[PDB]
This record gives sequence, structure tokens and C-alpha cells, in this order.
Amino acid sequence: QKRAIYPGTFDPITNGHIDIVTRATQMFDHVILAIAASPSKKPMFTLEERVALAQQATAHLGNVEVVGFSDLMANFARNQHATVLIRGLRAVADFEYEMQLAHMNRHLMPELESVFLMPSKEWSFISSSLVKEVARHQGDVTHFLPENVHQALMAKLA
Amino acid sequence: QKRAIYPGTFDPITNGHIDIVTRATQMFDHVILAIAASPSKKPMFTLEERVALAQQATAHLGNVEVVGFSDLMANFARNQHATVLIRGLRAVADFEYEMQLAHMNRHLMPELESVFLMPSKEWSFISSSLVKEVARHQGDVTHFLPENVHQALMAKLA
Amino acid sequence: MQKRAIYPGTFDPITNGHIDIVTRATQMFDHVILAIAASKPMFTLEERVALAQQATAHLGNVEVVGFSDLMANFARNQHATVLIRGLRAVADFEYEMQLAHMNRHLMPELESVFLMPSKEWSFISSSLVKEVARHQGDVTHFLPENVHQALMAKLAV
Amino acid sequence: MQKRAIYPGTFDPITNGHIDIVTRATQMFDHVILAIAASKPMFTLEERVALAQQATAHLGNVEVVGFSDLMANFARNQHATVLIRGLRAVADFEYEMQLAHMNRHLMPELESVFLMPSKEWSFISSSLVKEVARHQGDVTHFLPENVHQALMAKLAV
Amino acid sequence: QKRAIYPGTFDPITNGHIDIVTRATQMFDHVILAIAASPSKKPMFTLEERVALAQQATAHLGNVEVVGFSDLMANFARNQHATVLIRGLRAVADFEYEMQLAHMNRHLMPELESVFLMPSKEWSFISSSLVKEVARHQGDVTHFLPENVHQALMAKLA
Amino acid sequence: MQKRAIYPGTFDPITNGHIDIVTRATQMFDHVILAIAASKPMFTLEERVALAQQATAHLGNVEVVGFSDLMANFARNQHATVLIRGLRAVADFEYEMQLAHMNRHLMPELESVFLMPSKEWSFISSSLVKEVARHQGDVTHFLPENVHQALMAKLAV
Ligand SMILES: COc1ccc2[nH]c(C)cc2c1
Ligand SMILES: COc1ccc2[nH]c(C)cc2c1
Ligand SMILES: COc1ccc2[nH]c(C)cc2c1
Ligand SMILES: COc1ccc2[nH]c(C)cc2c1
Ligand SMILES: COc1ccc2[nH]c(C)cc2c1
Ligand SMILES: COc1ccc2[nH]c(C)cc2c1
Repeated sequence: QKRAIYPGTFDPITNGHIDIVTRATQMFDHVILAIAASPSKKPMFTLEERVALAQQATAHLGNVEVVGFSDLMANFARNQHATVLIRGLRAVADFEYEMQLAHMNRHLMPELESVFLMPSKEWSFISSSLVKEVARHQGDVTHFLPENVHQALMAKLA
Repeated sequence: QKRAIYPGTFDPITNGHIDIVTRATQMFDHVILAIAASPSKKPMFTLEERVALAQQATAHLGNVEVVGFSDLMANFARNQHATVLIRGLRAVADFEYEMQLAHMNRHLMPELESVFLMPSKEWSFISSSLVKEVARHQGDVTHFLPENVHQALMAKLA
Repeated sequence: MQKRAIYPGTFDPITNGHIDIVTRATQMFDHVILAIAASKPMFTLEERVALAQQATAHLGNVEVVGFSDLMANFARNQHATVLIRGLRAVADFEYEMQLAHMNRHLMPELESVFLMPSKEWSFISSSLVKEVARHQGDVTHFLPENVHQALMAKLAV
Repeated sequence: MQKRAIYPGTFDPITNGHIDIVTRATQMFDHVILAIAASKPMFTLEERVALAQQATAHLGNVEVVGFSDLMANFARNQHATVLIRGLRAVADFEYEMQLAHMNRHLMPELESVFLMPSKEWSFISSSLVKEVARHQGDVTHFLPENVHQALMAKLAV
Repeated sequence: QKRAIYPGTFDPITNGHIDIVTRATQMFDHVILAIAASPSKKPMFTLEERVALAQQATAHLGNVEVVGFSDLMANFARNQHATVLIRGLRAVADFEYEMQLAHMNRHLMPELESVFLMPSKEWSFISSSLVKEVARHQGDVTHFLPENVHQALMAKLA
Repeated sequence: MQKRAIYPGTFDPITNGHIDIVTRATQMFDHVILAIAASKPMFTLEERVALAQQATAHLGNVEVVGFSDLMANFARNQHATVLIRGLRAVADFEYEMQLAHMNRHLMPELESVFLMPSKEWSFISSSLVKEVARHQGDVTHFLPENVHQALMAKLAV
């Protein structure tokens, strides 16, 4: 049983995130989608909201477990008995900061291997931040979000 | 009549912005310099201030129209009957975020073509943020701003 | 208000990415010159011109021409005031900025405009397509039908 | 749950950076094929395979094989569903993203996975090592002992 | 007597900073480690705290002088009679912003030459921000900080 | 307190960007060696040295020398403790970081220092200048007078 963790702020989870976690489940026996509380980022949705949205959005994937956490990433991964940490790679600025995080996590937990997946071309130019920005100005983001997430984002901004 | 829109926060408009809008007017019949309210960015100048500064700074360009807006970019462009969106390209981090915005705008308004211009070497290393930072510490920024803007920035910080 | 734009490249061979860019250019400017450089291409200049002409024949305001001068020199003699460049990724951007500053030095009245291809074509180039096809990979999706036929014939011999 | 992964490259010659990557891969996947491309290398394909075999003999689930097809074609015929790529810096990232989208077009069932080397090996490549050694620089730290011996012999003649 | 200035926010000073300033002292007769007040960055440590930490962390380097400042960088460098400004280069996003700052400083003080040093591989993936983030979640950062700084960071977060 | 710095490159030919960098170096360090690598240049090593000498003769503390060893080996034998590199754009930065870590491995006592050229020269290189000039573009602004004369003569034949 190979266990992988897919951590992030997921504020909110997008179709880009869904693509990454789906490809993770095709590679590893069990995938933990781990939502960081991230108070420093002032998330639009609470951790409880983000967990519920991701749970509904991944219910069709049998080997996904959605969990919220505030611990240090490396500690949470060890405590989940994960040996693989999944991250999606979008742009150069993401890549460089991801290298930093990966080298720090390797110092904290050497047996946790960071692996990067590339999203579909369809999602390679979207982010949670960009979708929220469009929605803040009432633009149509139905294409970029799971149905349940779109409703919740519309409701939140209403 | 080809109509182009040059959107941005313009907080405040710099000589780099003046260079871009000038080259836009040499290419398209009518250029709308569109100032986004951008409350999330906490602009130093109000939208009304930024519009007045840009109006004075572009008065010598006959086919520039300065307008403020809070709508979604794509909607404002459609409502202005613009089919070209101008953006200046400065650095790598700008380029990647501009690609995101352009692909999102293309989803929202497919007939709005995003085109990028390269500023003069003189302005390729300045930004509104950098000029404000120098001025906050009382450094001489006369070279980087239109006369009216420099006065207003000096007055604002006084 | 009648702008002449030039879209230069080697187009060895022209891809759907090039077709995307030139199509966007024709919706923006009155006349677009698709300019094919004479200089070790897989296809000859005459082949590259003929392929590009057939692939753009449906665009009424495209003119396909070959050139061997410095691009700026040809643009000047063609009375172009707009230079079309497609931007795919960071790597192009950095090299295109260099070329844009050189071209502005050589011909100040030629404005470089950077267009963005569809996500569908943002990761391809003529060189990658040729390499994949040379090594028995499927590139049908990335090329006009006429180019695909010509590429298969070229690789068969 | 028994994943077959392929780690392709020219490995001319295999470095400690490659050893780092393939070692990480073997801790993640059941079987890893270290696939050496036939195509102007300093070492012949037979030399490169023998060097890589000796340098990975301690890894029980590594299989070193040569191939001359398109990488995706070989991966398909090997029933690999995971493609291992090492990421050193921004420059690789940009080119690897291109290749990853092409490989997904060619073989959708092959997932590209990017691994990160130790800081120790993040700035080296086979080409840089060869260039330094060719010009009388010390590269002992960057190579397996067997490769170091073979490189010295090659440069002596 | 060649005088160099190594400016930054140093919130807090890391082993990466120590590496850079050490290599600066091997190249120039006198190095001023200059700590910017940086109120816009909301530093975790006060300027007085950051100065004291850096002073203790560099006490073994005889030709380092630690000073705090709120002036414009170029003015402070001129007033220190420095003709070399040291900056460490970590990642692409740093590099581009450093080019901006260097070209602005060259406009403000042409005789102040900006020079960039590359940190050891050991520190090329750490930053003050990343260390603080790990420590906020109680992760072990002993490896990345001078002893006195680690204690102060532990105490601050306690 | 008497630092010896080396500024290595191919300088084929030396440009105003190189002159900018070496001038900045001489204002920082006591002695600067402009080191020209022997290795398919447009100008011979003897031409490149003579061109660089004339273009820097006004700088009293510059020494122009040719070398064929590994750059680090030559720097060691010259008792240089400072390595001068010019940084133009992101692309250089990424490759220079690689080289800097290799050079630190080869000669730990050689510190790499990166200088920034004027905005005027931030987009040029010897290769771009040669390519533009080869294709009948004006490069007078980017070169010392003596180099411009020599480049015209070289391209005439
Ligand atoms: C739970 O939230 C976080 C947020 C940022 C984080 N960075 C690292 C290294 C661990 C971590 C955990
Ligand atoms: C008027 O202000 C804005 C600010 C950011 C924006 N992003 C997009 C896609 C549209 C928009 C409008
Ligand atoms: C960016 O400007 C240029 C300069 C020279 C060029 N040659 C070709 C074939 C395309 C091109 C574009
Ligand atoms: C990223 O995918 C590829 C494609 C072709 C390839 N050839 C070799 C030798 C390695 C490789 C990797
Ligand atoms: C003392 O603090 C600062 C902070 C940012 C700064 N930028 C520039 C150009 C000078 C300066 C000084
Ligand atoms: C960055 O370090 C190096 C290494 C080898 C080098 N060769 C030449 C001609 C310049 C140079 C610089």
C-alpha cells in the first residue's frame, strides 16, 4: 500500500486540483488530499468549508481521503504514513518556490519523496486566486470549478 | 475604426505606461486607457485621482480616452467595443501572470485579442510599486514620472 | 489606419501554432505578410512557401513571401510597421525581448507585437514536431493536412 | 498496484545525479527501467549500458535497457505507466513541460513524474561534466567510480 | 580601503546571510551589514532586535559593521562612503527584482556598483520567510540559523 | 587588500557590453585580467586579443591575456581570487549559477562576482551582433570603433 499526500490550501478546490488528484490516484494506492488551514493566507473559505467542498468534489474517487490540518507538512505526512508528496506544477514562480518547499521537507522528512505532476493544458493557466478574482467581478467561472464548488463560491460572494 | 483598451491599476501612471500607450496609439485608431479600481491592491491614489493624473499625462495624445472601471475586464472591453487588449511586458513574473489573465480573458471574450508590447530600455526596469518605494524614502523619481504625476506623488507623501 | 504587418519565421514546416498566430493577426491588421526566411531546413524554401500558401489560402489578407535579407531590412522595404511574434513560454519571451530591442534599434518605426497562441499549440514548435515525426511519433494533430502529407513523404525517403 | 516506471535519457555518461534520481524512483515504484537512448555521444551505447548497469547493480528493481524508438513508443511496448524525469532548474522545467505535453499526446496512459535531485547534484549535467573533464577539470565527485575510470581512459586517447 | 554594504531586511538573519557576508569580507576591506527597518514588510523582529541578532551572529568577523537604517538605500550607501553594494542571488524571481533595484540604485548613485554573490548549495533554497514558516509550525530550523538567532526565534514564537 | 580579478570569455568580438563590465570591474578591484579563451570563433585568438587590447588600453589596470586551459585552472595559476561575470537576463543567470557552483568545486578560493551591464547593453551579445552584421544589419552602436572596422573587413571577404 503506497500512500501519497496531496497538500495545499484548496481555497477553493479547482478543476486543476481535481485533475492532479485524479492522476495521483491512478499512480498510488491511497491519496490523502490534505487541506492546510493557512491562516496567513486569509482564505476565503474556512477549513471546514474547504474540506466539505473537496470531499464532495472527490467523492467519485474511491481512494481519496480528504483531511484538514494545521501541523507542519512533514509531520502530518509522517503521521499519515505517507512516503510520497504530490504537487502540481503550473508556472516558473511556482516551480522555484516548490523546490524550496521540497528541499525543506526533505530536511525535515528525508523518506518523504516530493513528486510533481503537470496539469492538463486545459487547467495549466488557472489558479484558486485567479478564479476568485474573476468571480469577485461576477465573471463566469463554471468551466473551472466542480459544480458544488461553483455554487458555494457564488453563494459566498452573494 | 480599430479600438484597443490598455487596462491597469496605474497607481500612479509612470513614463513606462506613457511609452506603452503612445505606441498603442501609433497602431490603433482609438485607445482606451482603462484604470481598474483595484481595491484589493489598496492603491495609494483613489480611482478619481488616478484618472485625473492619467488624463493630464495623456492630454497630448489625441486618440487616448481615459476611463475608470470596476467591472470585469472582459465585460468592460466588450462594452467599449474593443477588440484588442494592450499590455506591457516587463519581466518573467509579469509574463507568466499575463499569460494567465490572457487565457482567462480569451475564455470570457474570445474576440478580444491580447497583444503585448515591450517598453523602451529606459523604462524596462521600473514599476509603479518601485517608484512609490523610492519616493517613500524621499528619493528622486522625477525621471520616471510625468510632471503632473511627480507633483501629485510628492504632495501625497508630504 | 491601414496597417501592414509582417509575421516572419522559418516555417519549416508551418504548424497549427503558426496558423493560429497568423489568423489572429489577420483579425487585427489590414494586411499580413507571412514572411518565410530563405535560410539547414528540412523543407526547401519553395516547399515551405507552397505549404504555407495552401494552409493560409482561406485568409484573404495574408500574403506569403520568401525573403533572404535581414528581417528588419525586408520589413522596411515592405513598408510594414507591425512585427508579429508568437509567445509560447518563458524561454521564447526572454529571447524575443532581446530580438525586439535589436529590431527597434535597426528599424524604430517597426513595432513588435506579441500574440499568444491557443493552449492547444502553446507547447509545440516546428523543431519538436519534426523530431517526434522523425522518430515515428504521431504529429497529425499539430499540422495542416497538406503539411502532414508533405512531412510523411519527406520522412519516407 | 505494481507500477512499471521508465527513466529515459542518453546517460553519456551516467552521473551521480542520475543515480540519485533512479534511486528515488526505486523507492517509489516496483520496477524501474533505466532506458538508454541509442543516439554524437562520447560513449557508445554499449559502453553507456555497461556503465549504468555496474553503477545501479546494487538496486534490485532497476533494469537497464537500450532503446532506439521514440521514447513514448518504447515506454508503451514496455508497459510503463510512469515516466521519470529529474528537474534541476527553471531551464529544464520549461523544456520538460513541453515534452510532457507532447508525451501525453503520444501516450495518454503514460504519466510524467518529476523528481528533484539532491542539492549536491542540482547544478551538474553529463554535458557539463564532460566539458570540465575534457578541459582538465576534476569531476571525480560527480561520477560513480566505474564511470570516472572510464571517462579518464576515454579522455587519455 | 574598499567599503561594501550588504543591505536587507534580515528578519531574521539566516545562515544564508552569514555565508554571503562572510564571502563579502573575504573580498572587501570593510563590510557594512545594513538592516532596513522595512515597516511595509511587517517584520517579525524589531529593527533593534534584528540588529542585535546580526551583531552577535557576525561578532567573529572582524571587518563587519552592523547598522540599522530607514533612509533611502542609495543615500545610506553614499553616507557610509560605500562604493559596492552586495546582494545574494537565490532564484529567478529574486534576480529580476534585484535587477530593478540595481538599475534604480544606479540612477540614484551611479558610483555605487551592485555586485551579486551566489550562496553555497547548502543555503540556496532557504529564506527568512521560509524559516519563519517552518518555525511557525514548530519545525526544526536549527540547521538554518545561527545559535543566537534560533533561540530568539524560538522565544519569539513561544 | 590588493585583489586580482579575472574576467573570462571568448570575446568574439569584444562588445561595448564587455567594455562596460570590465570598466566596472576596474573601479572595484586593483588588477583585472581580461582573459580570452583560445577556443569556431569568427575572429582568431590573435585578432580577439589585439581588438580587446586596443579597446581597453585606456584602462590602466586591465591586462588582456589569452588562455587555453580550463578557466579555473588559468585563474588559479594567475592568483585570481575574484571571477567577474556579467549578468544580462534570466537565461544567463540560470546557466551562470550552474557554472558558479562548478567553479566553486574546482577552485573554492575563487569567488564569482556578478556585475550588471548598463541598460544600453543588456540585450546584446557577441553572437547576436555577429548575426545581425552578417545579415547586413547596423551594429555600429554596440562595438568599439576598432572592432567595428575589423568586423566590416571580416564580413567583406
Ligand atoms: C498546515 O499549514 C502549513 C503551511 C505552510 C507550511 N510550510 C511547511 C514547510 C509546512 C507547512 C504547513
Ligand atoms: C476592474 O478590476 C479588475 C481587476 C482584476 C481583474 N481580473 C480580471 C480577469 C478582470 C479584472 C478586473
Ligand atoms: C524577432 O525578430 C526576428 C528577427 C529575425 C528573424 N528571422 C526569422 C526567420 C524570423 C525572425 C524574427
Ligand atoms: C521527456 O520525455 C522524453 C522524450 C524523449 C527522450 N529521449 C531521451 C533520451 C530521453 C527522453 C525523454
Ligand atoms: C530603508 O528601507 C528601504 C526599503 C526599500 C528601499 N528601496 C530602495 C530603492 C531604497 C530602500 C530603502
Ligand atoms: C563562469 O565560468 C566560466 C567557465 C568557463 C569559461 N570559459 C570562458 C571562455 C568563459 C568562462 C567562464
